[PDB]
Amino acid sequence: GTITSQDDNVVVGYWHNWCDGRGYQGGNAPCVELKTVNPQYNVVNISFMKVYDIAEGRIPTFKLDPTIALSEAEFIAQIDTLNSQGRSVLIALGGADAHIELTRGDEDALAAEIIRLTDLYGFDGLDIDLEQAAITAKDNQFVIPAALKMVKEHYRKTGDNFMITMAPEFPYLTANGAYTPYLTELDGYYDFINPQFYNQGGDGLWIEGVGWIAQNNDALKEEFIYYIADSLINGTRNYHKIPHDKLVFGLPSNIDAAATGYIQDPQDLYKAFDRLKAQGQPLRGVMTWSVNWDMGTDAANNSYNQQFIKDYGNFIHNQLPPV
Ligand SMILES: [Ca+2]
Ligand code: NA
Repeated sequence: GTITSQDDNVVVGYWHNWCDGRGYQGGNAPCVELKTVNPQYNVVNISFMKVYDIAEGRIPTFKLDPTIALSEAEFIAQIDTLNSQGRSVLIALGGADAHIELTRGDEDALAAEIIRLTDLYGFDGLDIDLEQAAITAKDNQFVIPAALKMVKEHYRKTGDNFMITMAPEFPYLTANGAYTPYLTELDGYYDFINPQFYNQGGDGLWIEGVGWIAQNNDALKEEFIYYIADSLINGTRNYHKIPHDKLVFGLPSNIDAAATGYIQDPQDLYKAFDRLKAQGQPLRGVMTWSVNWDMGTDAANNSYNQQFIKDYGNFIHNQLPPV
């Protein structure tokens, strides 16, 4: 269809193209139809575009998992509903064991497949979410940016903003870290970055007056959020700069969705976000792995009962728009 783009604040949630994933604390994440996803997720990321079978070759694609029991046509129409509600639906390129190892030249074909998928299913953009091994694999750092420049240009002809987002793990965002080529090559092209502030154990940063602030330290959660974001939006403390109106804070829905990084007390985030707002640099929103985890069960089959979006949806949607 057309591109449904986002000009305001966002709550981003990832969508599993599989059923009954097992959690880090023994819980379960079911497959769900798009239509069931909470409306306050105004960007939903279909996970994942990848290589399904090497017989098909090196270029990744998307195949709707049949175990979900949703026809390709129904799926397409659910996308159309989300668009009529003004919500976006992106394709997330990558994930674990995606086998994305592209060679120079591949960008033509990759641009072409992204466009095809976009016209077929009515996606509005694409999220780069490479696994660790894919970040610096073969020519990925050249090919993927180059393809997406061509996709962005294609949709400009007809006045559309094909969204481009990224979900780097945060330690790769140091100055001249492994993700810097993706950022630099696509500066001017990307809508916003939603880094993963989870699954990195005791990585973090040092702050004079406070000390060592780790991503897995609940006692210091308020400071972690504030200082890491402050560092990114200002380009200080040896972090590569991401403007504040283009930074989205990525988090786990609950303790089953990631091993570390879950926020026990939402007030830590609320406060940090107000320090950032009051210094004249409000963030663009939050992100979560994942909607399926927000709608899932712990290891005794109690429902997580949409706790993440309960904690953050109104907070974020009732903030003033970005400039
Ligand atoms: Ca922390
Ligand atoms: Na669309």
